Amino acid sequence: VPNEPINWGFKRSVNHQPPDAGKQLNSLIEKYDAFYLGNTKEKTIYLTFDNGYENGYTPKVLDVLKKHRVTGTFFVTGHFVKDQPQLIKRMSDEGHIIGNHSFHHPDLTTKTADQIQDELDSVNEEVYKITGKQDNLYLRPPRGVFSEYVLKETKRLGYQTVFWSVAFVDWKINNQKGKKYAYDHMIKQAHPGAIYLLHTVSRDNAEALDDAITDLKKQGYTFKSIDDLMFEKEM
Repeated sequence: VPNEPINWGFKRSVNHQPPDAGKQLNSLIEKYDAFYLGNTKEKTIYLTFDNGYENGYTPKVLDVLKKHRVTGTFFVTGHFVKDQPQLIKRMSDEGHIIGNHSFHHPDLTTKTADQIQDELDSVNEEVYKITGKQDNLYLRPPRGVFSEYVLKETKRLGYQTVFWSVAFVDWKINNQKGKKYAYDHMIKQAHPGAIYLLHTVSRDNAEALDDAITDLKKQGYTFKSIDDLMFEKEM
């Protein structure tokens, strides 16, 4: 209404400057409740993760975040929550934010309002069964696919749609390139206000992250959460 499919994408950050999705996406983003950047006026980075399934490394990622005292926002699917309740419980117990990546991870633009409501509510329902808690409502569309209609409808349901400004190929299981590949991207693409989208399924991703946080802090970056981002802009 319009329900024209749009893929979240952007020219990567260069020279450590925030990237720009274009005047077209920027407008849509403002029109509804959504963002891909935090406060670009300060040297801050916000870490987010997409979690659809487990490959053995999320516990180490949680250990790394705890070590650095950093808060992550984990966008989870129905499958992930049902397959890994203990990890879901650790995210909650250790101060992180659990975001909604939808139950079945469908292309939301192909779903009715009614369906969308169940796709999102069912994830919170299961998370609550596990934690007895419920975070502020954040949504990341599956495959980054959305439309004006999906934005309008999810806003009406109380969700803040969260995109990203830094992402790389750390989700290909048949070609896990190791620590350096991931670490170098996290350093090179860094910029003020950056919202990083990371996966936790690739070989050594936790170690790369540990090194990246260590060196990004050394550079003067501070890591804040998606809740901080929302509250701080509110003022």
